[PDB]
Amino acid sequence: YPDKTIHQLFTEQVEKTPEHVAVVFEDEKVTYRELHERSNQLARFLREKGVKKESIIGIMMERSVEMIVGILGILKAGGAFVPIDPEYPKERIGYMLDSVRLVLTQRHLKDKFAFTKETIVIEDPSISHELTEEIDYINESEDLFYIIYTPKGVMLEHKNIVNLLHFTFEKTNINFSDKVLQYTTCSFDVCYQEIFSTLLSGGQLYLIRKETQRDVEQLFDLVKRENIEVLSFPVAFLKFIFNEREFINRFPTCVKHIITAGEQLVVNNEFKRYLHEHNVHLHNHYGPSETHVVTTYTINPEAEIPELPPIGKPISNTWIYILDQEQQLQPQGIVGELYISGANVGRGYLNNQELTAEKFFADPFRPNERMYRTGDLARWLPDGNIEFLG
Repeated sequence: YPDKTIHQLFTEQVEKTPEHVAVVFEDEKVTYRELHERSNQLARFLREKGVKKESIIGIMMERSVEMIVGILGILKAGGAFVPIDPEYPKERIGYMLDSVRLVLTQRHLKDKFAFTKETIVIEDPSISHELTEEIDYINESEDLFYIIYTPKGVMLEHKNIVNLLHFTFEKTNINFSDKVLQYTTCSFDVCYQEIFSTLLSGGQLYLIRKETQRDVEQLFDLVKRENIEVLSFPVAFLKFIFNEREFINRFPTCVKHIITAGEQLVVNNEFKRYLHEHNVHLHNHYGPSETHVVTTYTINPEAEIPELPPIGKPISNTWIYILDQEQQLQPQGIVGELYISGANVGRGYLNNQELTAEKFFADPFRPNERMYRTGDLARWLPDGNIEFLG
């Protein structure tokens, strides 16, 4: 996998497809050059305001093209971002401003919260006066990418997310270069899997308003008009869809790939019928915020479809151990605790490494590697797939 940062790889994609549409938001359609230049201006502004290597920058925006520019600008300037839901209670916000240099937000959210930290608005007209030319990137692969809160601030490096994305490009044929729906809320780690696997493969990232994301009828229809062929929904969403006859009827049928994560996936007969009927590839993904997605399982729609599909096998440069309470390996079929090692393992919990010492270990079998203890229970299947239980 490339020893590159997310913004470095994004820049190389702008070189390949500068005039291709990168982001679609209702009326607004933004090209890769537009997205690159606008985030370049913000990155210059952010560095002018003190953003340096590995600076922790809070970002709180609604679903918008401005959010995409903000994330890219924060990474280009050299820092890591902390996603904050604008719908969260303003005491819950204060938790996330822990050790944050400044807050990048929008006009109305600068009003709503009156932060206890330095605040930059994306609509600031000073930003648009900065140079749209490229900049010198200052980050290495192991630099922090974001800090996501679950409340503990989970730290993930550029290396971890790049490895998952590189496996997605090299070892799967999900057409991320086509139109992809950005469904997941910005406070979840899957949201950035949707955003950057599309942006780093030349595809069209389709953003939606908060109300469209909550309107199932409006959502399925937008996929139909725009022919969005890659969909990403939580497991609970798919269970909700295929328990209602009304929604099964309206579910888009010419989608090429559906990616899902969350609790154990349950595929009832109508869901099984849907996948077989329309040749839709359902991908089961697993991973905690500390390591992101590390195992995948793609349901073959032409074979028999398991009603409880496994979470699959480790992605490249990732090793999975099912250990006992003494961290000894369990034989196939014996329930144990999931441990994750390899390139995806993050840096730990922000400003709390007593908890990090409890959850992050050295790999006893691969001494160079970092190991993370998930607390989830699983079984090795005889075919090498992992059965996720809890």
